[PDB]
Amino acid sequence: TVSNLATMATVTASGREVSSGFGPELAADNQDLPDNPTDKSVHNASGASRWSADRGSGPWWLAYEFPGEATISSVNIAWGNTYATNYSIQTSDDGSNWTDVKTGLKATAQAQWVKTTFDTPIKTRHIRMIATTKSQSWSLSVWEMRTMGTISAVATDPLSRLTPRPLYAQSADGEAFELKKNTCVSVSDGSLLPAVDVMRDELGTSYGLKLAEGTNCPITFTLDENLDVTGHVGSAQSITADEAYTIVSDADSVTVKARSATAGIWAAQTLLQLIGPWTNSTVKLADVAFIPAVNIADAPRYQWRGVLVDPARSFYPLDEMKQMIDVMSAYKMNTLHLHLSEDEGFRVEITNDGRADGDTTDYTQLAIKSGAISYQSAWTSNWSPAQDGRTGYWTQSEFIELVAYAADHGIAIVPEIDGPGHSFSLLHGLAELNTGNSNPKPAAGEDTPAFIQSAQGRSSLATDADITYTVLGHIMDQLDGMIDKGIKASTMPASELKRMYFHLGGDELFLSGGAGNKTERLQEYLGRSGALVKERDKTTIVWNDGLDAVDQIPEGSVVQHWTGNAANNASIQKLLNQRNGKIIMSPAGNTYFPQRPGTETTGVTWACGACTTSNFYQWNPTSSAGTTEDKVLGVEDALWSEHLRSLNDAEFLMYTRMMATAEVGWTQQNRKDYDNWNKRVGDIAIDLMNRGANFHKATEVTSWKGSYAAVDAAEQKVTDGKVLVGRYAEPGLTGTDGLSFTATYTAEGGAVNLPVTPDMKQTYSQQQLKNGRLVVNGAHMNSIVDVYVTLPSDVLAADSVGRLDVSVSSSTYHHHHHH
Ligand SMILES: CC(=O)N[C@H]1/C(=N/OC(=O)Nc2ccccc2)O[C@H](COS(=O)(=O)O)[C@@H](O)[C@@H]1O
Ligand SMILES: CC(=O)N[C@H]1/C(=N/OC(=O)Nc2ccccc2)O[C@H](COS(=O)(=O)O)[C@@H](O)[C@@H]1O
Ligand SMILES: [Ca+2]
Repeated sequence: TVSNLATMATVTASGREVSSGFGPELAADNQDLPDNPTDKSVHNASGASRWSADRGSGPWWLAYEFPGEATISSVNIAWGNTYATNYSIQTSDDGSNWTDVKTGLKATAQAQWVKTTFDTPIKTRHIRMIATTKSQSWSLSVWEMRTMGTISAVATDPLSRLTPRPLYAQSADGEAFELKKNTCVSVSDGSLLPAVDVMRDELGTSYGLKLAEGTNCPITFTLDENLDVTGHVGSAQSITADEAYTIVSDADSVTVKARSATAGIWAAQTLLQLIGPWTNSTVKLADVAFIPAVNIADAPRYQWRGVLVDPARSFYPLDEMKQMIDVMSAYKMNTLHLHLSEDEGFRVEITNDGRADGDTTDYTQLAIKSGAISYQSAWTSNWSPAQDGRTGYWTQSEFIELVAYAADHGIAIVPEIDGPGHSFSLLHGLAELNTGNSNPKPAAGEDTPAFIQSAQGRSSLATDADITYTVLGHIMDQLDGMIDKGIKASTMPASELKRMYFHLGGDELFLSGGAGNKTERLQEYLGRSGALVKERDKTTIVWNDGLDAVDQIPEGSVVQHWTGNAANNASIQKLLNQRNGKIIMSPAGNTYFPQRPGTETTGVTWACGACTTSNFYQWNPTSSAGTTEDKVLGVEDALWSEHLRSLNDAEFLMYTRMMATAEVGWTQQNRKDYDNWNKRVGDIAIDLMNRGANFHKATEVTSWKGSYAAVDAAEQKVTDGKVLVGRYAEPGLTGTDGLSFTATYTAEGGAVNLPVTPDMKQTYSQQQLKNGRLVVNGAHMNSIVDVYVTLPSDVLAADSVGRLDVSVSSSTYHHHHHH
């Protein structure tokens, strides 16, 4: 049973003819047309039950806000003596961002009912008529907009942004918690200060929040090694309680309990999402930050939630690695897998300190010789950038700082030194490694083999030579030492952050050719290498295509699955079922970021054609592995850098598909919903534009939205009356002309239109090609719009009195802001 929901709506319009009568609300009073409605004396009676709109260029719009979720079957509009000749009906969840539901609507006569039926009733909190053209110069006339449907009295859910989707979250009773400049934070333990620093690094710049450590503060962080959220874990659900946290907030207090220092950071990242997608603003905003009153109990399905980053094909400087860590942490990723060595590079300094007795190998040449090679454009005849890979390596100091920064964001480092294949950087770097059955051999009297095309995919370390395992052993110790120095500096506990795993690789031995005995090479190498890991009290990881050595690697070893169907992989099932192993899932088609993110893009096509956010979201790692939940550690995205030459171009591939993997890592199988996730991307995107992080503007995402934030104008330089008062964030702007910015000045003395200057440093571009080859940084997101007004002179030097009125209008966005 439907009804005209107009009578309980809060009505807004683009404007109105006269302040006296003909107000927008008179479209919403559910009154049947009067007798002789076309008569000037009926239509223009001072009390006629119709909206008379503003004049000017338009567009003219009439918007209803419903006290709840409306289910609308149809919209019936009784047009007056001036009718819309072109108009649309749009919905909004937030009241600022409008989506077309029906376009190409026309009235064709005065006092005419035009009925728009939805083939499926639409659920929304807002509906609006927007008209571009009308039948006369007279104000547009609406006797009635009847919105026929049912209302459900459900409030807006301020928990609706949280990604990943938490285990339990509900609104709590009362007003939200207001953050003031002096709001301090109390911690039960010093290992929770990294959680508070994460909040401080964002809220410091954005809202001017010091968040000083204090005693008896209204925001508390309590470490509780027994914190129990299993009350919220259904029979069909599964968690890793070590990363469990609860948040209970109200108008006076925010109470965080965390099972670990790691979960403290998770709790912090949830609070930052709740505050909103402007917390990473680079300018102090004018609006106050709120934490809504909520009740959260959260923990991740999977304990292993990672990204493989490959600097080996193309180096990433430390500052870029930090920028990836920030966004990994923001989505509660807890593992940074460093593929440090390849056929085309070694990316970390290894010194000659603390070698075994008898070991005179010069390890300094590894970085010196193989840090100065990279992926070669010329050895591709495709779309790959004209530029070779970035050369270089992290010094020991930088790598330690890399570890400390990861740790302070709750992310552990897992090193990979890939062998016995994908090992050419090791043979090119160390003369001593060129011995035994190593492939290829150096040329006559050359102590290292040449970096030439013929080496790629044919590398093998000497699986039969002692020196291979001596050198491997020394690299593991140096990595070990630098990671321990990294964690120490972090103040995070070694007991959470020191990941006792070493990744040996074992993938694609001799995929392009080589010297034969592929299986014998694998079994010997991963056997002996496996023992190096076991003796260092670590668990071995190998790629699934290395499980020729399934019997040789230690009991309880881990496979990282990436190629084929793990569920029907005999060697995977034997390791899981016969050798108490475990699995990390990185099936290419769901986790490999170089797989092109869309059919409009240029990139790798073999896994799916385009592996979209659907391919990254819509899979069950445990079912895909064909094993039981207990035997699945979790997941890893893979950033392989054959074709990657900048952070910007990496971020294009990483985002927002990484936020899908984060949800696969963390959220319960039965709380997964792709459409629900898809809806949350718009705010994810607003936060990314604030971070200055790039992302693919994927066509399957339907939640691309705009957002306005007032700037704290008192912190801004006035230059010639001109000052930054606002910022507008929307993915995909090729310019600002589609937006109309207006501002008015008034003091407590003297109404005056101020000149607005919208300033967007950069426009949105998709991938650009030159001579068939990807241009580096071709694909980039438009900037956030800096909204400047020019104040008059009389008001350039008037102390603050001056409240400002800023309006932003597009076909798909409207906001009026006031402070
Ligand atoms: C404020 C108002 O009522 N404006 C309406 C209007 N203005 O015209 C007059 O009121 N003028 C007038 C006419 C007769 C005697 C004395 C004065 O006319 C607009 C056009 O309406 S229509 O001809 O019926 O199409 C109307 O849209 C304005 O709201
Ligand atoms: C563990 C891993 O992924 N190894 C390499 C890799 N695997 O090779 C393939 O992708 N195989 C393949 C390629 C084309 C046709 C048929 C099979 O791929 C990584 C690159 O990933 S991708 O660009 O998304 O393909 C590579 O960097 C790894 O060394
Ligand atoms: Ca009416």
